[PDB]
Amino acid sequence: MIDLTAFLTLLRADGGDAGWEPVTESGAAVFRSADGSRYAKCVPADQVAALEAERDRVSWLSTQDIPGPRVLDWRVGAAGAGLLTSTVEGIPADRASASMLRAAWEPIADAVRRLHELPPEKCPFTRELGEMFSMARDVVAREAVNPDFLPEEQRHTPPGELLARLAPYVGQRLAQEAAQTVVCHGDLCLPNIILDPDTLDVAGFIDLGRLGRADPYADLALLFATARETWGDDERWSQSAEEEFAARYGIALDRDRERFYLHLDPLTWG
Repeated sequence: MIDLTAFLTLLRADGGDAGWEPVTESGAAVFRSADGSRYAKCVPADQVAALEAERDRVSWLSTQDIPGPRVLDWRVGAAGAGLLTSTVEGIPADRASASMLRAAWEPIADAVRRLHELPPEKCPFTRELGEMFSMARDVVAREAVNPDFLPEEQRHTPPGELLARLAPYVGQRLAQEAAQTVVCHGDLCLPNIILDPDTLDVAGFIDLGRLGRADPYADLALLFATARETWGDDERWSQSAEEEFAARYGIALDRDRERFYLHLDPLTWG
């Protein structure tokens, strides 16, 4: 159960009459102010370090010339913590029509490239494969994988078996990551890219709690898979979309490497 009352106590503490309401997981909850201008993410006591980690990522990114939220407040008590941030105004890219996403496609490549050009050795944060693979081992050990996050064809397969398909390739993928590390967003699905509703450029990134060094495919795999849902029955475009993104961003496609991250990601949540 989501600790609604404890979380709303934190959010109400300043007396602003902000009309905080939940909008949307493992005890964490996201709230929005009535005017739409502020968001809050709250977590129970045992998740505070992960939320503090997110706070730090948002605040650091605000110094990096990459568009994203600002931290407005950080609140803690016995029942957990709340992270209050500014809204990144615009339309989440998963809500874009296919033609809108197409209008934003090169702008997204360019905005992601800029993020991925931050010098990775200067980033305070990591989401490298050894950490992520260790997180998946833990989720799988806890039998906590949500099969709805898996690719359709995997949803009826024991997650320990899915993990075991990836385990032999950790070394190879670590070598690729070492050779081509970037500062990844860390959860680069379409919902986390906000588009300007008039220009269809990128307004900013949200949900930065996994930001850090990683192979760029940790991001590109999720972006491409979630955009494939938008391209739908348009087979001519769905067959070309990724090649053109890659050409604009400046990377060679590597489908095995992409698929590895596509398949790892769902095992890491929960």
